[PDB]
Amino acid sequence: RMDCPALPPGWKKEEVIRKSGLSAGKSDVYYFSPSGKKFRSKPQLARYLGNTVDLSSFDFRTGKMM
Amino acid sequence: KRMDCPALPPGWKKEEVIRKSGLSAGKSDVYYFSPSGKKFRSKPQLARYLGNTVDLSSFDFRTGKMM
DNA sequence: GCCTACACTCCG
DNA sequence: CGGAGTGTAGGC
Repeated sequence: RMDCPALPPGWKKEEVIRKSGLSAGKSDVYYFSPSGKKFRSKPQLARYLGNTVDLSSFDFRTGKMM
Repeated sequence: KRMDCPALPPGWKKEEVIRKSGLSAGKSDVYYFSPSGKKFRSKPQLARYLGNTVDLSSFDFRTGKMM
């Protein structure tokens, strides 16, 4: 859970390696709000942040604007 | 629908799926299934699997017909 | 400009 | 972690 400096304050990001199976070696990226709720996708996070914030160019995987 | 593909060996089936949203909403993707149910998504993948048991040179992946 | 082919997301 | 469903680079 590394702080995510691109987002508003309190946010963290984590990456977790897949350990077996066909996709072994790939990873999943998670975000955690201030509240601490977990986010697993761009649409999910963009819904939660709402018309509050525009993440069109937000790269979910890297946590940077692209 | 999984349709028999008569030009492939017995039991092989083809299914066409319409994309429901995004950049290519309305376009389709074509998939093949082996007799056991293994899914294939391209001509070179299907040709690699079958090897010399079929000649796919003239096989139109999209329509499932020899030309 | 359109298509194949395959990588990747997203959510179960 | 799987895999249907979509993104898209590169060939043509």
